[PDB]
Amino acid sequence: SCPKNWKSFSSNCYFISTESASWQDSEKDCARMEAHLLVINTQEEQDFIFQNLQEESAYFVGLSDPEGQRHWQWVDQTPYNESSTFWHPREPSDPNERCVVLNFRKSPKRWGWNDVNCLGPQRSVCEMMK
Ligand SMILES: [Ca+2]
Ligand SMILES: [Ca+2]
Repeated sequence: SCPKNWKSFSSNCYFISTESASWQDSEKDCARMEAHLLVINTQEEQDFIFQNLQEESAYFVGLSDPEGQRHWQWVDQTPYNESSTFWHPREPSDPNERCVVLNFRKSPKRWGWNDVNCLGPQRSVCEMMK
């Protein structure tokens, strides 16, 4: 049911970016395709998308702290559940890193979340509801 070049999971469709852009330009691009940036709700959704990423690249996610107050918000305005997050050790790390990416670290090997700069172009993941 999903369009061309979109992975399928549950009742949604997910696009794994190859081009890089800023966080807002990435959300605008997901909106052009009638979607939003990735909003991770269940661990089954999280492990599915880790499986489909370049381990050597970071991927933008619809979680941001626009004020720097460490008040993380999903773009679909669903509640942020602190205890069920996938942060790497020591992250979040910088109040000026206000945008969340998925990235694979090498020692020890782990998939997780990391806060990075928002203007610095990265890859992205769009979530489209079907
Ligand atoms: Ca989701
Ligand atoms: Ca960081």
